[PDB]
Amino acid sequence: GPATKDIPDVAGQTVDVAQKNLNVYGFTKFSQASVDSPRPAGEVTGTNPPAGTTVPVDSVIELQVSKGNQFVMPDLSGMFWVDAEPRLRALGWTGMLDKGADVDAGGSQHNRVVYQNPPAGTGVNRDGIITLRFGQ
Repeated sequence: GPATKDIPDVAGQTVDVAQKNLNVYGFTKFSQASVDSPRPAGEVTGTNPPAGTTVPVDSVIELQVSKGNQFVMPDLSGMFWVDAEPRLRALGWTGMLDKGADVDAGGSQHNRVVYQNPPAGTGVNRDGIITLRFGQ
């Protein structure tokens, strides 16, 4: 039989689906590698060689899996800066806390974080960088 087959680009679906799809046209060997991208973790942005590349049918194809670089941030909204610091280290956060504006309220009124641009439960980059506004 033929020992070479041209690979289609399976950039657009899930890596599993892409690997399965190529396997249907190939029966080749596949391996996956995750690279940082805005694409959510699991989506494949493609293969190293472009569509139309003839490869040996017994060779291995490398699927570039895009990792969003993001993780679901746990809940910690509505806290003070003095509560934040222990929480940040407990959470092992490496990034910077970007404080935008402070809202007039006062310690007596409880200077808590009121609004943050990236909410808890939303995916935040590996650096965990969140910009927020809290009481002054």
